[PDB]
Amino acid sequence: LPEDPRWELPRDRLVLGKPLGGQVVLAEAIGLDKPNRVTKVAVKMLKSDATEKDLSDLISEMEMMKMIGKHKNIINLLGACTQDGPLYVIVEYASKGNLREYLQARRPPQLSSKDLVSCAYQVARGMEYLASKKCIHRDLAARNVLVTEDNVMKIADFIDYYKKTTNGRLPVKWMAPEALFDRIYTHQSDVWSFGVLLWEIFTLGGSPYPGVPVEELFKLLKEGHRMDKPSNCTNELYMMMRDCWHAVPSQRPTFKQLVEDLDRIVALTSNQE
Ligand SMILES: Cc1ccc(C(=O)Nc2ccc(CN3CCN(C)CC3)c(C(F)(F)F)c2)cc1C#Cc1cnc2cccnn12
Repeated sequence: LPEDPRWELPRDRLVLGKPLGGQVVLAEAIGLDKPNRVTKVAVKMLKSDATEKDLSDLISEMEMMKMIGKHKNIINLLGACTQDGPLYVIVEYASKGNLREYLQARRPPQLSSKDLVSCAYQVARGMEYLASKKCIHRDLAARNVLVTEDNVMKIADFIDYYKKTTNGRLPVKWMAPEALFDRIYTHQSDVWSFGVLLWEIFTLGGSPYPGVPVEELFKLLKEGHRMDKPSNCTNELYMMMRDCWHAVPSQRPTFKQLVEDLDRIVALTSNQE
């Protein structure tokens, strides 16, 4: 592994902490920039039984993050430890966890309608930036959105159709029909995923199609079935979800259009309830 001086951080500057979920740990970086300050960071490293391909996957992930560049609404690369020891990929720390967890914790036994629209605007803004960088996410969902201490949404990324997430959810439930059935991945298939993410925001971390297995989901998709309008969701925001879920990919709005519409909606959405 060659030392990249734009990103390299000496090992003696990284104080490894508690695991966050290869494997991700919380850590403290001494002098990432003054040199006398600690910055809380998240570090990705390989698990004890990692393969040669697991290592090559972490390298390529790091190399891609280097090319994407900085944005307020994406989890940004901060550094790396590549010399004389295991590969550490260092990113910004998001203290309020993933957006699914963030939302569920703030359900009534708090977030206004304007905060929820702002959440959707921020994710759309991060997606617009990734698209401008010629990137396709493939796994956009609230679990892949991180929330910082200051409530900033940051897009992140942590195949068998039957494999479930830790929470017991099926990732096929976020996939556009053409991505699922024809293996065609585009910004248009990501916009379909963003529609499922809007539904997740407005149900405050609700699970899409609960109890629906893969074979039954395929049937719902073939029939042109669409998820119901969440409670406390405007007609305009439900039409946005439905447009994101257009059967014809060219007819779906783009992230650029979604940012413009969400920007306008945020400004007209009240923070009084
Ligand atoms: C350590 C770490 C390493 C890497 C990444 C990461 O997100 N990598 C990433 C890889 C690829 C892509 C884009 N591609 C998608 C695939 N696609 C096919 C090509 C384009 C992106 C993206 F943001 F751009 F989307 C990100 C996140 C973390 C974290 C963390 C962290 C911070 N706070 C907390 C709090 C709790 C838990 N974790 N945590």
